[PDB]
Order: sequence, then C-alpha cells, then structure tokens
Amino acid sequence: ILYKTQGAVFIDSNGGAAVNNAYISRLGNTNGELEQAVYKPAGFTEVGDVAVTQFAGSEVKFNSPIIEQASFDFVHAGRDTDSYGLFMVDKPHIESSGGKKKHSFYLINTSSNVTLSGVGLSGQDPDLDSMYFLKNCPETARNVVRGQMPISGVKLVRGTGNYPTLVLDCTNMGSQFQFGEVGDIFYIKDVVGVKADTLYIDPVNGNNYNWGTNGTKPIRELTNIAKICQLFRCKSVYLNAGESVITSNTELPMVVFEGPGSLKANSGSSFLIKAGGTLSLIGLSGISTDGGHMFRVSTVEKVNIHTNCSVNAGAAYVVLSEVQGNIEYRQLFYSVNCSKYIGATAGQTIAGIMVKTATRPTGIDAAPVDGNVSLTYKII
Amino acid sequence: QPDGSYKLNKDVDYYPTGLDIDNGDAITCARKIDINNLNLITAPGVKVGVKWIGGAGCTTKGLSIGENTGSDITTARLPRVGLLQSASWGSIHENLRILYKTQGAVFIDSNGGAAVNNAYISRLGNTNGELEQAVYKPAGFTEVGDVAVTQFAGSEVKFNSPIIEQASFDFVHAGRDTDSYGLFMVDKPHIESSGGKKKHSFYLINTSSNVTLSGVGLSGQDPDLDSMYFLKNCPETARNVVRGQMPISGVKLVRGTGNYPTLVLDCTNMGSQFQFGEVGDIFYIKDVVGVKADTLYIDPVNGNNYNWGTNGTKPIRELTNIAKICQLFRCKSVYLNAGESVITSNTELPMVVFEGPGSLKANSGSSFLIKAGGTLSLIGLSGISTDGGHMFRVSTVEKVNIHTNCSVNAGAAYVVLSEVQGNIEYRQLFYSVNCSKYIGATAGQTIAGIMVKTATRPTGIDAAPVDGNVSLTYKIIE
Repeated sequence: ILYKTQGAVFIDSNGGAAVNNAYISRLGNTNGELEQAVYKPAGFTEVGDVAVTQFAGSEVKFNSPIIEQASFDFVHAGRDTDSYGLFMVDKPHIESSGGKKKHSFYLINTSSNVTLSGVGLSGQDPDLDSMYFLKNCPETARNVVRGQMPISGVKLVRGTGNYPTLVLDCTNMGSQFQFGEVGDIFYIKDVVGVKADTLYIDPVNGNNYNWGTNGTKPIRELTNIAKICQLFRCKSVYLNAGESVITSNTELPMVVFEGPGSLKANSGSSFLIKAGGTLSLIGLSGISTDGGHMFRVSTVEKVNIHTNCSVNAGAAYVVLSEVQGNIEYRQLFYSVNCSKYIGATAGQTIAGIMVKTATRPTGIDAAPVDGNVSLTYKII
Repeated sequence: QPDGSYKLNKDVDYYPTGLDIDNGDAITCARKIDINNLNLITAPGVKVGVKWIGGAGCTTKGLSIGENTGSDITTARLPRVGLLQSASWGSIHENLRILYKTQGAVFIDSNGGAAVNNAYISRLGNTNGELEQAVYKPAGFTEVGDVAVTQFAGSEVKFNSPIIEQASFDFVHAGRDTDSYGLFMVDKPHIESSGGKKKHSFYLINTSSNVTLSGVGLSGQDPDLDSMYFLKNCPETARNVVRGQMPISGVKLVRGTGNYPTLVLDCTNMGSQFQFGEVGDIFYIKDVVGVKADTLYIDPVNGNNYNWGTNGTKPIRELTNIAKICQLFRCKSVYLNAGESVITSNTELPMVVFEGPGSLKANSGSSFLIKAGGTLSLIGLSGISTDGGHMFRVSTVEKVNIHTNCSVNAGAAYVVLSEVQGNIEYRQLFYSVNCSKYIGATAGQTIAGIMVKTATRPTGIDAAPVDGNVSLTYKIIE
C-alpha cells in the first residue's frame, strides 16, 4: 500500500485475520505530520498520517510488516467496553527518511505483544516523540516488548493514565542505556532479564528522560530511583555533585550510595525505607532534612542503615519506625546530629546502634532512642 | 561504466550492495518477478544455481535447486552454491528447496524485511562435507566445512521453520562490521545430520540473535570442539537469546571467542540436558531466566568443566565459576565430592550451603571472596584451609553470616577479613578452628557477632577474638 493519509484500517470483528509481510508506505513524509486520519477511534486525536489503524475489538495479526515514511506506524485502540483486542506485531521493519516520526505504537486502552527486530527509530522532537505512547491503558493491561531495540538511540515510551503497563521481556537493549532514553519511566510495569549495576543521578546536568543506568546519561530527580533500582536490580546509586532533594516523602532503594553529591529532604519530608536490606551512604557530601525525621521505616524486615558521611536530622530523628521494626544503625566517622538516633510511633521496635565518631550529640549517649525502641546492642 | 553508461552484470561473483545503489554504481532491473515451482538442475561443478540480486519485493514459492542424482555428490546434478541473494528487501521465498555441495543459500547486505519460510536446505550427504570451503562468506569466518545458510554485511532475513540437513555448519551469521547490525532470526530450525556429524549449528560473529529451538538438533562428534553455538567476538551489548526446547539427546551448548558473554536462556526447556548434555563454555552465558537447579556438584577428581554441574552424574571440576553458576540457576547448595577443591587466585563463593566429603583449599596466598549478603554454610566438609592468606575476604556492606561446621584453619591469618565497613556474624560449630584472629578489618570499624563452640580453638584469643577494627555485638565462647 502506497498512501497519502492512512495505509490500512482494521475495525471491529477480525478474529484470526492475518496480514503477512505487508509493505505499507506513505509516498514520502513531506507534510506527513499534517495529514488527518479519516477512520479512527475517538481516543486518537493527534494529527499525522497513520500507516496502520486498528480499533473497536479488531485483533489482526501483523507478521513482519515493512512500514515506511509514516508519522504514526500503528494506532491501536482496545474495545471501549473491556479493552478487548490484542495488538500483535512481530518484527516490524520501521523506517522514515530524515528520522521524521511521531510514534510507532500509539496504544489506547489496550494490551499488546510486540517483538522488535532491531529496526526502528523515534522522532526529532526531543520531548514528544517516542516509540510507544500508552494512552489510558487499564491496570490489568500488559504491553509486552520482546526482541531487539534499534541500534540508534530512541526514546522508548510516553503516556497518559494512572497505570503502568509496559513490560520488558528479555528485551535486547543494545546500547540504549547510553544513547537512548526511557522517556517516562512511570509507564514501565516490569522488567525481566534486563539488569544494570548502577543508577546515576545528576541534579544539575541530568535529564529525567534518560534511563539513568549509564554514567554518560544520568537522570536528574530522586522521585523514581527506588522503582528504577527494583526494575534493573541496581547495586549502587551514584550521586553526581550538587544537592539531590525531595519535597515529598520518597523511597530509597536498599543499596550503596556513592559520589560527591548530597541528599536533602525539604518541606518537612522524609526518606522512606520500605524494604529489608542495607542502605549505605558512603562518602557523600552529606544528608540532612529541614525538619522531618530522616528515614521513615515501614517494613518489619531487618533493616540496616549505614551512614559513612555527614548526617544532620536537626531536632528530628535519624530513624523513625512506623511499624514494629527491627533495625541496626551504624554511623561511621564524619558527624551526626539528631535529638534521638532512633524512635518509633508505637509499642516497641528493636534496634542495634553503633556510633563511631566524636562529633555526635554526646548528651544522648545514655539515652540514644525514644521510649518505643529497645536496644539489642549499643556501641558508642 | 567509466563513461557513465550502464552494462548488465555478467560477473558470477558480483552482487549489489545498498551502497552501490546509492552511489549510482548499480541500478537494479529486477521488479515484478515471480517464481512458482521452478525446478533447476545443474551440471556437476557449476558454481551458483540462482543469483537473486536486486530482487526487492520479488517472490518465490516451491523453487527447487539441485537434483538428488544419487549417492555420489561429486557426480550429482546440483550447484556448489545453491542461492546467492543481496539487495532484495521485502522478498519472500516460500518452500525453498536446495540441494547443494558447498553452500546452500547466501544472503548479503540489504535484505530488510525479507523472509525465508519453510525452507528445506540439505547437502547431498555429509561425506567429505567438512572439507568444503565456503565461497561467499564474511571475513570473520575462517573455518573449513560446508555451510547451509550464510548471512552477513547487515542482512537480516527472517528464517521461519527451516529444515537443514547434512551440514557442517547450519548457519554462519555475521553482524555488520561497523555496528553489529543485523539480527540473526530463526524460529524452530529442524536440524539433522547422518551419523551425527557436525561442527556448529549457529556460528555467530559480532552479532545478536533470537533463536527458538523446536526440540530437533544435535552437536558434533568432537568432544571438545563441536557445539551448537559458537559465539565469535560478539560485543558487550549483543544478546544471543535462546528460547524453545533443547534437543532430546545431550548436546554441548556453547563455545566462543571474545571477552563478553552474550548467550541468554529465556525460559528454555532444558529437558534432560543437565544430566546428558554439556554447557561447554560457561563463560559465554550472560543470563538465565526461568531455568533453575537446586544443587551444583563439584568433583576435583572426576569432574569435567564442560558439564553444567547441576546434575550429580555430571559434576564440574573446578571452583572458578561456582558463584556465577549458582547465580544463574539459583542453586541452594554446592556438593563437594571427595578430594580437595583448590583455588590459586581469589575466588567468589556463593552464599549457600556447602556439603559433601570434599575439602576447600586456598593456595598461593589466595582468599575466598564474599561479595554478597546472606549466609555461607560449610557443613560436614573434610575441612577448609589456606596456605597463608585470609580465608574469607568480605567486600560487601550487607549482613554477612558465616557458619562453619567443619574443620577450619587459616593458620597465621584471619578466618574473616572485612575489606569494607562490614556487618558480619561468624559461628564455628564443633570440629576445630585455627587463626590469629577470627575476624579483622582493613580499616575503620566493622561490626561483628561471634560464636565459637569447640574446645579445639586458639584459647589465647578468647579475650581478644577480633582485631582493633572490629567491634563486637555479642560474643559466645565457653
């Protein structure tokens, strides 16, 4: 199909239908972005030519399509009632002159299974163009990505709606961590068979579009660092120079933090500890808060907090347990300031404390925790 | 031509590249060509059956090349190279049937979106097949032997359910020289060869791949050299993903060259490969999803490092990769068969239960390395000792528990040296222990708890069981 506005449109009942080795191309992409789709689901309101459009419950199988010069390679909506209609594309060969493109898979209220073949791109707008756009896909939906990412860097995903649905299933990422972008990490639901050792943060030069798992492409904010480390099984977080801040309670992953950066909780906010393990701050320029307790622990699992950097909780505590907790805190050298090292909101939390520095609130050597904490050991 | 004119190519070896088209150096005149059931036979010795050059969007169904003349291949009416294809994006070959002598089909340069569906490609028997020298092949492929399917220079043809028979090499595939572009894609290859003669099935050079195994295949008769996969210089960013079902008969999975592992087992149905097959070279496995094993078996006397190690009848021999192997297959324990399992350089131990009659030994001043939190348990072993180095070097800040229920001798060194600001609990149960300190640290404070429950211990350090860089949380002695 050589087309001007839309290549092929698939609507309503098409069960078991197949489209094999299609070759669908606009005649060049000049003014392609100004075409207006004629037959389209109500949820697709974007301007731009569309190679393949599918909606209203249609579930055609697309096997190895070649798609050329399109603003949108695929627009697919699930059925309005129940999101029925799986978007299925196996090894699409997607290309466009000058790298002009808006989205390759614009997916509305739907699930999908796509296998990439290493051929593809994202468009030139550094903000809006992405391989996937997930629009209002429901909580039970899954948009599964297998195969090989393009060799050249792309922005993977953007979306609207309250639920993540993108799944990386052993996706071959190539050099995307270094040269591409995730776009909006919010929309990734889970990741299988893809790992990275370290997440890089840079509050000055970082960019939140980045994956963050390659040092040349750090992210900027702390908002999603627990999510990202959980997804890619990161062992460390590296904080580049400057102050990494939160203004709302934010989870920290249980890993080693290193680098010249510092951590700051503002607006009365706290860092949240939600999983067992060890949190280590090693060699940072420091951590402090402007008035909230520093770490709020909401897990009953064994938590070790290891601070080898400057610590200042002011009038608040280094650790507040919101549950019946089990905590070991160790301060190594540098300095620490707080009214109590550890406290808890109710009836007992067991804790062990070591504070190895002369620069500490000496006056609480004899009473280092509030009444709701009982000590297993105290090494000061 | 030099003068700016154009002449029809009559050169047998010529094929156009994407570059040639763009330069204007070549213009394809092959559009709207369709083949349906053509049988092509050839006098013995003919170089090439079909040149599918520039055939973008052209299609084929039931194209048969080569005659099954008889048992003697040198006299058979078939070409040396069945099919040579380039610049044929969007072409489709259905039910291709090639009987060849040297190379079945060759795909080079731009073939974007091309498919080869249900091909049947076979040499006419494997007699002297190993001596065939491939004619059109990437520079990185220097081996001798016939090749059913060859692909290089950025060609990425989708192979759907091919049947490949009697080949020394089933597939030789190289990624593009500059950027490793060109995914090797084969869904369900049906691979057989008489007398089980074979070099490799997937010889992959500087490339990624996605292969779904269907349950039909083998590896060659050479016990050291023959393996299903050969991964030659695949880059750090490449992945060679293996899905589907392993062959019923044991095979050797993988060998390679280069410094980066790229093979991925993605819910691969291993069948009984742990018991009857071999990994070959564990170095080249990058990661494993949905494949598990409870126990890793080591046998310094009778083991073979080609083995998976996860079945008791096929233990591996050395300790070098036991941490890597336990991480991949999520092993819960390691069984040491009788004998001394030794290291001569610093080697990581997985945080699992070690049992069996074997002993562990660190020679040449080496140490066992503890790099992750959890519990390392040595239960009922014939002992662990070093010839002078610290026994366990801890480089993680996570909670580490060390539980030794066997004889322990670190000599003048420590049982545990923390190289970090550690958090260690050590317990010695019965048997005997010897060391200068149970726990020490390279620097500034490491918290520890210790229990030593045996009378055979260095009693002189009951009072100072750990060095000055370690602070005790509890101490249970006597």
